[PDB]
Amino acid sequence: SSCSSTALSCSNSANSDTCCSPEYGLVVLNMQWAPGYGPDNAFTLHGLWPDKCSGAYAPSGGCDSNRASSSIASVIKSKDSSLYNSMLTYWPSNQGNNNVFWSHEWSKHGTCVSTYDPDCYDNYEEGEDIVDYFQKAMDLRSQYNVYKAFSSNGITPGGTYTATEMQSAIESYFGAKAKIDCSSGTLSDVALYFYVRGRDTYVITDALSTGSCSGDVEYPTK
Repeated sequence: SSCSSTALSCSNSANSDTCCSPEYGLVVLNMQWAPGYGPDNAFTLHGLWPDKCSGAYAPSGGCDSNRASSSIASVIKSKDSSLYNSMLTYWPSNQGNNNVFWSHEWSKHGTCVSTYDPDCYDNYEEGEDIVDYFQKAMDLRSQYNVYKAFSSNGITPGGTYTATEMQSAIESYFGAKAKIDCSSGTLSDVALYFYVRGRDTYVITDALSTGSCSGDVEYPTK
């Protein structure tokens, strides 16, 4: 009875049961501002990537080949219609091929979250782990609203802002530095770094890099 909840990944208190404390203890939530994809008032998801505590990446081919998949859109569609519909809105592939995008994120990163290993479920049915993972990430993109962090500090779409004011809004709103990346001086992605308390309560921590945005950054309308 229990999954030891004060356990914090990357600390002297992580319990060795990889079903109750993630093996890749440092996780980054990568969200992007792609014009033409998702709501006007929201960053959409790129992925939830588990990393080593030193920030080193996990195996580039994922961590469970037997669990890799190139059919993630029909697996989610059949296990959960609502989760499939939310993903079309909040996790669109900015390259017009959702199934290849979601299959890559599941295979390379999803297999590396040990709390969703099938041996952790006391009564497992196929596809349980996949839905837990896509749902945990969607929830985090919702709960960590970067668009609200910027607007509340007067940074809205369709303006030129300084990278410096952008970091203060993320820093003051969430209490941690994020990795803000630009492409040709236009904002493109924002990533938030985390630690896990117990099985899956994310605790934010400072990004291990402030990112490529520097100077005046354009924040376009979607």
